[PDB]
Amino acid sequence: DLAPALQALSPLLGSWAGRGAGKYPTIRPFEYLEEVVFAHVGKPFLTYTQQTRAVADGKPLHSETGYLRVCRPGCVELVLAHPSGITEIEVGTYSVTGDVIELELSTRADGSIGLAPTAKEVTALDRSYRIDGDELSYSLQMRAVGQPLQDHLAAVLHRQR
Ligand code: HEM
Repeated sequence: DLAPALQALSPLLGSWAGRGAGKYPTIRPFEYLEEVVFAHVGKPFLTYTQQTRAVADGKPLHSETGYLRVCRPGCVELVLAHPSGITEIEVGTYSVTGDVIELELSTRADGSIGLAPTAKEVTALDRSYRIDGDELSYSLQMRAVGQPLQDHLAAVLHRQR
């Protein structure tokens, strides 16, 4: 059974696939393909995994894995591990407007970043997610490696059968 706390976020459940792009002042721009799965085990959190790969040659780029907790309806904690040696807790809120869910999260809202000894220096991450029917879109802003908070990613995914 779905935990009551997750009712508003039930449209996230399932498999999502699509494409996005990214940039940062210290790197060259890039694009990627993305696969996401949201699932649950009957508690007040979703499980979440992401895999991305290069559009050109399908080489694995970034992945992330963890949990989207509901901290009472309307509140979210996104808890993630990254294979780059970084952990992330983003905190925020969401709203339901018919078939549209808007989630706004940030490490800067009493969240966390952890850096392994060999990780790049990331100090903030902000995420804006929109689920509109069978479309999931997002942007991610990053403060890292001497640069102010600014876009690093954005993508559009579609619900898979
Ligand atoms: C869809 C997800 C993502 C993709 C496809 C992606 C892709 C890239 C690519 C291709 C680069 C440049 C090449 C490289 O350094 O490997 C890069 C750089 C970077 N990314 Fe990401 N990234 C993603 C998510 C993230 C996230 C979530 C973080 C932070 C936790 C992050 C932090 C960085 C940093 C710090 C740089 C290095 C900048 C530098 O050396 O100056 N990325 N990313």
